[PDB]
Amino acid sequence: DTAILYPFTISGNDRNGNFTINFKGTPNSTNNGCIGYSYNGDWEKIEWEGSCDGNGNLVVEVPMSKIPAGVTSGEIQIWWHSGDLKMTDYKALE
Ligand SMILES: OC[C@H]1O[C@@H](O[C@H]2[C@H](O)[C@@H](O)[C@H](O[C@H]3[C@H](O)[C@@H](O)[C@H](O)O[C@@H]3CO)O[C@@H]2CO)[C@H](O)[C@@H](O)[C@@H]1O
Repeated sequence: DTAILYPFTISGNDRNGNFTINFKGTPNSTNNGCIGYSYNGDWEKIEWEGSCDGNGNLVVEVPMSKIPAGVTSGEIQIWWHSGDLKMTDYKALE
């Protein structure tokens, strides 16, 4: 079914560590999606995928260095979720 989009905001200048996204979902599910943002007038996507563990938790990490400096916002997208999946929270962490 339908893609789920979550607007995010980050530092435009701090590129230390990892964009860290926590999802809660059906235990043992498969899921995938992206982080999407505009840079230089163009839409760019960094894909993620992962399975929820036995507790229904999924942590996705994307290194910050993959996102150009000067980008401060975009969308976390869920594309495929075998069961249920929600994004509970995100931040840049080291
Ligand atoms: O095929 C993968 C999935 O694609 C989903 O569509 C998303 C596109 O992949 C994504 O590029 C597009 O991005 C938008 C963004 O949401 C918007 O704010 C910006 O203004 O423009 C971008 C488009 O250039 O978002 C869509 C989600 O709406 C499908 O919905 C999904 O079924 C499919 O698996």
